[PDB]
Amino acid sequence: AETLTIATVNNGDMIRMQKLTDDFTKKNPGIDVKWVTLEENVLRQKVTTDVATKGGQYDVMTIGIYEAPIWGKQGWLAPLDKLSADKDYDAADLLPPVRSGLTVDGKLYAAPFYAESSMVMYRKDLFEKAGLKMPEAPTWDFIKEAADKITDKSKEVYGICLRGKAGWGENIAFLSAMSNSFGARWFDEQWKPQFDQPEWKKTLQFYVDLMKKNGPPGASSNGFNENLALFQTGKCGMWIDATVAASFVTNPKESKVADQVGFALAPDNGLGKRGNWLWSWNLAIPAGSKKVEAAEKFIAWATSKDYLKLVAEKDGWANVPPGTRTSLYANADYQKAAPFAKMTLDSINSADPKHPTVKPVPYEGVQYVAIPEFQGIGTAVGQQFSAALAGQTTVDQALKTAQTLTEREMKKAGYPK
Ligand SMILES: OC[C@@H](O)[C@@H](O)[C@H](O)[C@H](O)CO
Repeated sequence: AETLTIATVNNGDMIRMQKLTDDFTKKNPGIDVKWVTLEENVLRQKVTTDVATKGGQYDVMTIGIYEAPIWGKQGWLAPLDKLSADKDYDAADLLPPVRSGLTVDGKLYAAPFYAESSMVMYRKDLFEKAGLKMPEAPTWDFIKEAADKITDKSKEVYGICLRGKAGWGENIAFLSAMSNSFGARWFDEQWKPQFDQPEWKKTLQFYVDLMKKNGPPGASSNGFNENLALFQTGKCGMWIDATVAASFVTNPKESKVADQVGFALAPDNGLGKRGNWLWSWNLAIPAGSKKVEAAEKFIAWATSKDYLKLVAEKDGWANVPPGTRTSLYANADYQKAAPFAKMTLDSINSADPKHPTVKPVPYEGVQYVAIPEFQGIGTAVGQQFSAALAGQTTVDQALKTAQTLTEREMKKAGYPK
């Protein structure tokens, strides 16, 4: 009777959902589902276009915690009021930092499919061999020291892998969060960019030096999913990235290293911010959809306690989508299955998008800046920083250009207001 076209990202938990929709259609027999599966940079571009232009291409959209409140405030998204009121759905069980990030003027504009922070994943075996112990709360100087000791570029072992692929939510997510730990900020309180200041220089130079010495070849091509593969296939001593990866790297069905993974907090520099981030991937409906009832039903199915149970039954408790529900972290079976759960939740809770930086800022967001202009600005700055990583431009030149383009775009948009 109704068919939903759903735009989503090519991440593992979504690929897994695509295999489980018979459960949805069995429970909702008039409703079928088809997919448009895209890399995250491209998803963002296509969904933004669709939603802004009322393109009608996607009935359900996979969107981030960045987009949800912006688009929600603008009137571009249908409110998920039926979900918010539904007893079995139990929206109160959604983690508060996550639910609150998706809510505007008392209405929920997207439902979280999974959420995450960031942390260090490392190879226990390679640490033991190098004579190293990972502190629970490492510094960046320790990470640098460790990476230098583990690299064995002859045996295709890189001491560290980090995001290098250009994109507002790819390399820029990682670098922005890392910069906070170095005492940087994107903007001062007058919305002047800060790429010409010492803390961004320190961050970017630290990153480029680290990656040139100890990272994989062509890292400027590696996003989240390429790094996940490098880590899983045993090529990476340490990877500092999304907590969602923890289940994937410890699944022996897809990870050679599954029994050798350790976890520690995002690294810092003793400045008072660690820079662990807060992200969620969410499902949303365009305002003015003529398929709201069916779309609501799908979103409720995918983001319910029952969906977690469905995945647990099929693939094991460790492999459910993380970070969305108090009841998941309270579940003894999940805790037994997922040794990374406590640190994941602790990190989701400690992430501080309200106060991301050492110096006060006019924006919110750890790894992004919560303004509508960020997609375009972050994309352009991501291209500069990827070029610096690749040795195509100097670190200093990349920062000069980032400063100039950001000034240009912000003045064009009218800041400060
Ligand atoms: O969930 C893993 C990634 O899709 C996610 O970390 C995104 O890169 C996001 O942009 C991080 O803020």
